[PDB]
Amino acid sequence: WKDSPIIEANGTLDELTSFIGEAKHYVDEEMKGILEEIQNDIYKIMGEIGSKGKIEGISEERIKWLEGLISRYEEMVNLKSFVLPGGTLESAKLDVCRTIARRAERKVATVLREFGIGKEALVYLNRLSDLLFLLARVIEIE
Amino acid sequence: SPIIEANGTLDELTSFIGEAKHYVDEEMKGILEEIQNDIYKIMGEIGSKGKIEGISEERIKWLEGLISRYEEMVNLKSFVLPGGTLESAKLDVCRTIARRAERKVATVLREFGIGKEALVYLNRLSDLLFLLARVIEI
Amino acid sequence: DSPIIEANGTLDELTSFIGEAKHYVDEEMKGILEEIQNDIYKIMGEIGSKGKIEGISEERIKWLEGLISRYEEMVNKSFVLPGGTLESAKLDVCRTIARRAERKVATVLREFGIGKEALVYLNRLSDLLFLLARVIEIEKNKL
Ligand SMILES: [Mg+2]
Ligand SMILES: [Mg+2]
Repeated sequence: WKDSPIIEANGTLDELTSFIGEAKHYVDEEMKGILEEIQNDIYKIMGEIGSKGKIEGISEERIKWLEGLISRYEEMVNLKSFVLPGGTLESAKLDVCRTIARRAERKVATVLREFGIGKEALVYLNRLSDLLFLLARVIEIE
Repeated sequence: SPIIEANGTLDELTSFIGEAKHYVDEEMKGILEEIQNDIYKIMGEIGSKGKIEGISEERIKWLEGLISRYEEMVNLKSFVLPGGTLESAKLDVCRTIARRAERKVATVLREFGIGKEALVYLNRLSDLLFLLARVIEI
Repeated sequence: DSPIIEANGTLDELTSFIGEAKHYVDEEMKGILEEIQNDIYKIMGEIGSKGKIEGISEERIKWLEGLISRYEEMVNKSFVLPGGTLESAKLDVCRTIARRAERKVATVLREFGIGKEALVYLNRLSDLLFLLARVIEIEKNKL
């Protein structure tokens, strides 16, 4: 039963990358590239969690990468306080991914809590939902 | 914990509805958008732990009105496999997430005493989503 | 009854996602997915009735294993990112939901003693969905 945090976390991360895998077919080339890099990061996070630390996880640089994109897109979005999900068919895909990332953050927080692993992964997922939110808004603007 | 899980699931619900609304007809799209508005109201109350006002009884009556309307259009409801059509499948997905949201809010109500109306709304919402899906297939 | 309620809710989510995904695959795969929906319907009946209603037969599991063996000859599985194509992405999504369902049913078997065959079916179902996703990508690459 002690592995539940591990199994639940990876199951949710798997759901996350699979939904991102679907969403990437609804965005432009640049955004698809960003989303595939994120799938790469999730792959690394799952490796660490699934191996209970035996396999290296993500770098701190991956967190800064997200933050850089967040700063960039934040500049393009005016209204961010009162918006309902899915302004467009395409942005709806990103909002769905956004909600899964938030659920993944929670599952990973638990893993860190009981195994001390996923420290960088937790912060990465926190920022990931922020970025997915902005990407959805940008798609609606563009 | 219950508060976080509930709003996370409600967020999931409105997001999936936000996706499904682009596959239904004009009338249903409007209905789904109003539902997103209601979910927003529900998330406000749960997320503020009661400080912010939630949905009104009128919203529940609104769903019930729609349920009554679509009920008279559906003959077969007992034995149906989800997704007869792409659009109805989208709604069936929303229906299952709504049912999950109902359970999460149920916990918030028992542990925080908030969300009584929201619980009823979500109960009726899944009934409506079921009917909308069957109507589309009809 | 939470395990029962939780399991059927997730199974309902599973067949609903499969019902959506079936509109994206070819005729042969669509038929396979609809048979899977039928199997999930049977699993839900057993769980929802706490055993009163008969569940799936061992033959259904054998059915999945047969399809798994088949596709195992076409897929050579590691180091692949989900959703190579929109179609395969839909299947990958179903695969993850199936894995969640498996866990929910495991709890039911544990606490109620029902769903033994269902647990194995769900375990194997995710393996099949994974192969179906890979096959779609492989066939697309060839062209
Ligand atoms: Mg944030
Ligand atoms: Mg009901």
